[PDB]
Amino acid sequence: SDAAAKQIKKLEEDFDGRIGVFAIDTGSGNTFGYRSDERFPLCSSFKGFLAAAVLERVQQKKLDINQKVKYESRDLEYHSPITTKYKGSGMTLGDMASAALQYSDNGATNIIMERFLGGPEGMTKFMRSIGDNEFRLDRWALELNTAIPGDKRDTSTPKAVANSLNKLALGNVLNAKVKAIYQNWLKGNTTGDARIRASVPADWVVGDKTGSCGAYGTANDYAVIWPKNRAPLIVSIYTTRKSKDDKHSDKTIAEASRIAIQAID
Ligand SMILES: *C(=O)[C@@H]([C@@H]1NC(C(=O)[O-])=C(SC2Cn3cnc[n+]3C2)[C@@H]1C)[C@@H](C)O
Ligand SMILES: [Cl-]
Repeated sequence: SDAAAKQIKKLEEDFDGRIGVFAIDTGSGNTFGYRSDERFPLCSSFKGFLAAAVLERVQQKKLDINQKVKYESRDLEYHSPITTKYKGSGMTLGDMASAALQYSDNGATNIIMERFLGGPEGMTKFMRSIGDNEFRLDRWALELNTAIPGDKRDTSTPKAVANSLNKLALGNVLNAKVKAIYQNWLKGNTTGDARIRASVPADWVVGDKTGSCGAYGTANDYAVIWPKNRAPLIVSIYTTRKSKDDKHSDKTIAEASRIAIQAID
């Protein structure tokens, strides 16, 4: 079968947009990229890094994983499936951060950015602190999802996402028990079954976080993959289209992931 360079180019032509890819075989250090340094909108995918930042703070004894977070007076954001359920009782910080990741919960994300992580600019400073110079969060969860062509707000690159996921999930930034907790959160993500997970054999373990801006066909997924009997892989796939009414494509993301996994092997 064809080199990845040919398959990814034809896929991108079919998709009528742009596809950005970076994948890492962590057992060799081999990498595959296409548009890997190009900015793409994060959409909700930054929430998986917000969850990791909460766990970094817990490891440092800067937050309590079990502190109760109450929000009985909040007007909860659209797409807050878990915080909606707990509005009367509150949630622990850890459970709220888990929901920000696994359900893309907007209320969980914005409450944690308002109270603990210093807003979009605080989230951005956390990413700088771990050596990610590309990520930028300019707006709040939900608010950020405009995906306008040419707009640099709320972007990163496929490579910086992959490198940051590697750092956060595989033992660089998260050093204590919180590393396994973060891996568990990623593994239980609920929104990615049609994306990178669809490209991976079922007897490999995967954790991921998605994003779907809902405009300009813009959507993404990143994943840590634990194959049987080999070191982890990291896969980061980001997409855009040029007309506001274009829809995103799960099958394009899964395909780009298949191509990337073949390339790094
Ligand atoms: C984040 O990108 C988005 C929210 N997060 C997710 C998600 O990652 O599943 C949903 S996107 C929704 C529309 N769509 C297309 N394919 C899958 N999905 C799920 C919500 C809305 C922003 C708006 O917070
Ligand atoms: Cl969002």
